[PDB]
Amino acid sequence: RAQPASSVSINLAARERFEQLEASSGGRLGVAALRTADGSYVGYRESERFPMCSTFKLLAVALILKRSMAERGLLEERIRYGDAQVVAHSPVTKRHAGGEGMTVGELSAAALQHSDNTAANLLLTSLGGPEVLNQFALSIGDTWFDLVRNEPEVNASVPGDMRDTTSPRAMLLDVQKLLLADDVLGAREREQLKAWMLGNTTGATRIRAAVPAAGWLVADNTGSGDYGTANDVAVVYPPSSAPLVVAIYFTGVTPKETPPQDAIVDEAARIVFDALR
Repeated sequence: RAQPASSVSINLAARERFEQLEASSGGRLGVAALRTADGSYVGYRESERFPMCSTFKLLAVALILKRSMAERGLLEERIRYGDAQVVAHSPVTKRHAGGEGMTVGELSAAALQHSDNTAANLLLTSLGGPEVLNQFALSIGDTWFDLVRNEPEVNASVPGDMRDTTSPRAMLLDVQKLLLADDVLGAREREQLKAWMLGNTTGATRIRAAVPAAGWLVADNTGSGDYGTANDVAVVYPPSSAPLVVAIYFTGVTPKETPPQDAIVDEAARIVFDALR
């Protein structure tokens, strides 16, 4: 797509800042960000593969929402599961194992608002597994998304492992297509997906931490993993402005036990907001 002349210059200036941040970081940084009003854009390693961690759950919930347009009551279907299926970082689903279960819509909310790993797994199984989700990615024009495992193994983020990866640009394009265009999801479904992502509670140290002033909203999707891995993909709603789309992936710090480098994602988002101001 086209961009204003200013965007070409600003992207070069942003790239120098991203290079310096990455050089300090111990790892590898990937960014794609778009100002939808005019097409201004910044990219850094935008077509490299990064571990998705649980950011795959955006496509999983989107596919279920697409199917719910024809399958009435899909979101009300109840799924039951045992304690043995409750994996790490499952703050909602751990309360409803056994006879009670959760509906598909409740699982979608838990996955998108609390990064509930078991919820993501249950939705992935419900839709038909990783290969079916990859086919959905391809159907929306995403040739990079490549899910192989489920949680917690997807979060392993081993440096050099290309399984369970996507690119920042591919995810940016997916966020735009699923939330800001009408070719995949209907208007009510886009609104529900947006409402779930606006209510995410796991993003306070990432893109949300970088917003420059009060009055901004962020509809995001985080992922976290081993080797310092911290990701955040979002639509950002600035005051009196058309939306921005921001996809940040960061990974690859040894040792394995390095915690997600949220502060790097925060700073990358600050560079983005400066470039797109």
